[PDB]
Amino acid sequence: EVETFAFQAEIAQLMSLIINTFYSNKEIFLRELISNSSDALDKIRYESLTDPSKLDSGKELHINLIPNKQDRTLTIVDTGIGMTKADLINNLGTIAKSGTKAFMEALQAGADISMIGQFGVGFYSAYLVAEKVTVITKHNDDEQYAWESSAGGSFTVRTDTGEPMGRGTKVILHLKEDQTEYLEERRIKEIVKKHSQFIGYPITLFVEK
Ligand SMILES: Cc1cn(-c2cc3c(c(CC(C)C)c2)C(=O)NCC3)c2c1C(=O)CC(C)(C)C2
Repeated sequence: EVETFAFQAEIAQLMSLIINTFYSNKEIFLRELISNSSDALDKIRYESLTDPSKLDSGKELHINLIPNKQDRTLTIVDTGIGMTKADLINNLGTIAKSGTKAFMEALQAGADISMIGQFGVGFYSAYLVAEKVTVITKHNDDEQYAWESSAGGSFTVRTDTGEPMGRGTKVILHLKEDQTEYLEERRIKEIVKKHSQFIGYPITLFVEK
């Protein structure tokens, strides 16, 4: 069963701005997604200090970058806290409402698209390079879910039928035809070195066979 939801008015407006604005510095999408993954990892690591059983679903705390030239997809895998059904539909969207409003007010006031992370809505920078984003997530307190959006004001949430994750999040970016440079080993290495060199978790770039 697939449930369809409309994005909050402010979010739909932000997504339209990210997709239609001419902005060449698209590489910032990777540091934003890596930062979300890093925050999820910080969360589970902190929680595990008072409750060690929170790591029964996996002890390894890492980030995996998986480019796929055949499928034209860039996958970001983390073994972070994951997201519940409530996080995907209500909680993160509620927090994102105030952040989006502030970011759009700042953009009008002279700020550029790269400052998106300061407003906590960095996830949506994925739409600078992706036509569709799929989020596979598993939190200790919930089942495995699949969130998906090609923008256009709506998103879908379904219980994931695929391979079990244990704990964490998989962000699958179905890249735009002209954004294939983000599938190149050399380009990903350069972006990670320039923007994510001090992330406190191992970042493993999966080389294509
Ligand atoms: C804000 C925001 C932030 N993120 C987001 C995106 C991600 C993660 C998190 C949680 C950590 C920051 C603790 C949040 C995460 O756990 N891993 C990478 C993807 C999303 C949003 C959304 O509005 C849509 C969403 C729920 C599909 C994803």
